Amino acid sequence: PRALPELWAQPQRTLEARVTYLAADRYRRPPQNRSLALLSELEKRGDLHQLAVAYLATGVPEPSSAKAILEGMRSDLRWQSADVLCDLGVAHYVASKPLDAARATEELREALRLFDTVLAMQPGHVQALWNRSLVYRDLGLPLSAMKDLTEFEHRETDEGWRSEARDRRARLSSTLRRKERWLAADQTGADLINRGAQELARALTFVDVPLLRRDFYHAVRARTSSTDVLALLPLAERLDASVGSGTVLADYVHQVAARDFSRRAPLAEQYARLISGRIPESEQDALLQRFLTSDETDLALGALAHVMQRLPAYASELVRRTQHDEDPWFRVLGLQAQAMLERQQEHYKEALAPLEQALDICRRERLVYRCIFIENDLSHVKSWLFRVNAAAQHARDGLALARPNQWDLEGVMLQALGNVARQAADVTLGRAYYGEALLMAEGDKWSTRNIHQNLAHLAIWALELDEARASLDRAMDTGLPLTQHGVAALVDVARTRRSPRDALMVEQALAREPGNTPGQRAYAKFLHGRILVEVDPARGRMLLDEAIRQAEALPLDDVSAAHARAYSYTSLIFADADTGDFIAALARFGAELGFETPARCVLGLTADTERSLLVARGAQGQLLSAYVPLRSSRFEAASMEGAVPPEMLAALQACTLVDVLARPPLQGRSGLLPPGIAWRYRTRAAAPPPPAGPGTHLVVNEVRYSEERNEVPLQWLPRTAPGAEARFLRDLAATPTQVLEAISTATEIDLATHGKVDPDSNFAYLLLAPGADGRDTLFEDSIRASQLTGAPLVVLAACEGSLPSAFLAAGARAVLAATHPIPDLDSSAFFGAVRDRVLAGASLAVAVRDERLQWLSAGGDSEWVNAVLVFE
Repeated sequence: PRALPELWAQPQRTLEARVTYLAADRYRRPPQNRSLALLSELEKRGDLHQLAVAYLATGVPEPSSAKAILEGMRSDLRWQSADVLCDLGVAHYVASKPLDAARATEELREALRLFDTVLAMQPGHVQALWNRSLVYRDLGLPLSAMKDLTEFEHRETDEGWRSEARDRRARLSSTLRRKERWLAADQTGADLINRGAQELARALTFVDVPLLRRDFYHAVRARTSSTDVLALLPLAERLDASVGSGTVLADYVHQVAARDFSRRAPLAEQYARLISGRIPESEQDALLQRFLTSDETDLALGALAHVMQRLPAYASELVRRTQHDEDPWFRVLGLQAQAMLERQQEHYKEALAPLEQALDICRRERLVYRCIFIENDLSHVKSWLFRVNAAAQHARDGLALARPNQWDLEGVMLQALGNVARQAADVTLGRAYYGEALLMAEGDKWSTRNIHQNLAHLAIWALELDEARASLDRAMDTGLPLTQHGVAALVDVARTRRSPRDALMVEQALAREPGNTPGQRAYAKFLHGRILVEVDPARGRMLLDEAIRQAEALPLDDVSAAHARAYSYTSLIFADADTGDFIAALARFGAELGFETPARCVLGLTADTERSLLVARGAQGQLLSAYVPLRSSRFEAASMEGAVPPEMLAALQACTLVDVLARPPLQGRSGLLPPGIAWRYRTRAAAPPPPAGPGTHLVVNEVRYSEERNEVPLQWLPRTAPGAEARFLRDLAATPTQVLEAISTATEIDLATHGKVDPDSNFAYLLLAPGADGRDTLFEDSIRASQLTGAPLVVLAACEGSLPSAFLAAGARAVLAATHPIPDLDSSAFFGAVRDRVLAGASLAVAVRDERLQWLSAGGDSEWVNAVLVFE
């Protein structure tokens, strides 16, 4: 496999990146055809590495062909795995360039993941360092790119490559100029506060910096004389002119420049010392009460905004005192305080309205410092509500607002983007954003601890518990105690990598954050029990039991209480499995759902972080268990083949039907058991009683969707019950309102529509025909709220935040859903044969198993019929 002189003879390197092929990796000056015969020569001669590298690094790049060749090469041993993965990352990076930002982000993420893998299995890969610096630069993370280029010049030996890396790093180092300008602006604002109009000449050169408005607010309140407030007027006018036409900061100056300073002077200096931090925490409350009992309301607003971070009881006073403020700055501040007060009680959905109101106010009034905080809060709220798309959009908008001048706020917005990525389980981009924010937040200790806690959480998701341990140690090394986020990370990590200070640190962290709501108190009880249960079984078991009891006393809409109960049951199940008590494991499996576990023919599944449990009972009642205390990868691929050991499969092949109690997130997955075994997903103690009288079989088929939906209508030939009615909703009659009306009476429901999850809200819906309002969806919340009096057997074809769970909660006696695209109207035949079988007298699970066997034995599609799941 020789090299081709003609392919690499050009004096100019075609691409910025570096390929691993030796002849194509030699110093050629940076950028400003191939023959179908001589590429076929490389293909036939066995030199596929040069074939891919030629597809990438000469002529017009064609990253798709090189990508295909490199995926083919990944399963070969004649090539270094590091080189192949680096070239695949280069192909993804090259493919990223022509696309738009939304689509280029995915390719950049794939390239970054490949380069991270290469540098993890080869720390000194010079090509990977170069290409990862390029990828970081393309993601708007210049500091990470400079770090990579520094490591490159450490690791590179070629002179030309080192020189070009030095030039690229020098070009990238212009971000430090923005950092130093922000530092100068911050110091000028502090001097403006501390001296007034003496720093007026310098302050007027920082008007475009967003922080100058708040520093002007602080400066006006700290002046002990009327002459000083008059002297600050030019800055007020020039700040007003930079944001809009109307003057507000100059009216505030005239307002404070008339008050009797015989009473304001003792308080202006007190406010200045409070802002500067000279007031001790004990002394702060008396000064605050003195502020609130005076006629000087601006000092009260400033002090309340300064104090409410530690004492959220003053946020209510701040909200009251700026409901109708003539300054939009303080109106947005009050709306932000309202949103934070809503959040502290876990009313995140109710925290959205003041946030959007403040967003509109600050967007119209062109005040950027408050806009950045409002966008950060909106991103956090929507990420908590699992609206990752809108949260990411808000984070991007805030980052764009804060990028030119606000160095600290743009690091905050990078943290917001990392949080959005962490919610979406995006480890690579979350790590990239958080590392960039960590590089930007050097010296800061508060942001460092939060960044490291989030990095530990990201490592926990990726099952890199050593890196999570390291990042938790880094977070605690800042001298600040962890928060409940850090405590959750620690209780996930301290199980296998316990540290002598882990329990004591958890006690301190939960002492100061016990929880505002009863659900948060239950969650803190859970966390304490979870860390404690590993060391002291009796006390930790008691704490987990009482956390379960506390969570059971609150409504099911309490998110923290539900999390506390579910996680306490998970911890107790795995603590019973850890000591070898697998009877208690199944007992808890049953007890979580409210019914005693079946004595035979039952399977239970759990998987928390690095531990997996599959305990089952056979036909004779014998118990089998599959405990994996130390996992290496989370359950994925949406199909669980190989989870059940062959011994357990042999035990469960003697059962008439198997009740599978799959705890989340393992519920609703296909391929758990072979097609020869009849089984069901049991989620309730018993099914709703059958109705009396001939029912109305409802068929929703041939739905005419909207033009932009682009979905194929589905036909259905039903099998009505003896003496029943076939209530049909075809074409435009299959509206969400009519469907909701019909499903609440029908005893047999065949839904020949598509069940899709909302990409934004992550809520499953039923795609239906557009109604009068124009909506064409039936979200699962409307189904859960509805009641099904007929106890129907819902057949849910083409399903894909679970519709079967919603229908079961509504009142359906059983839901069988096909989690795969319909195989050309044979779905009707399959499900009708199943319905006839259950009408004969067989149970639902055994009937669907018999039909599965008769379907695979008749040459039918296997990928579809194996995805039909039975819920009861």
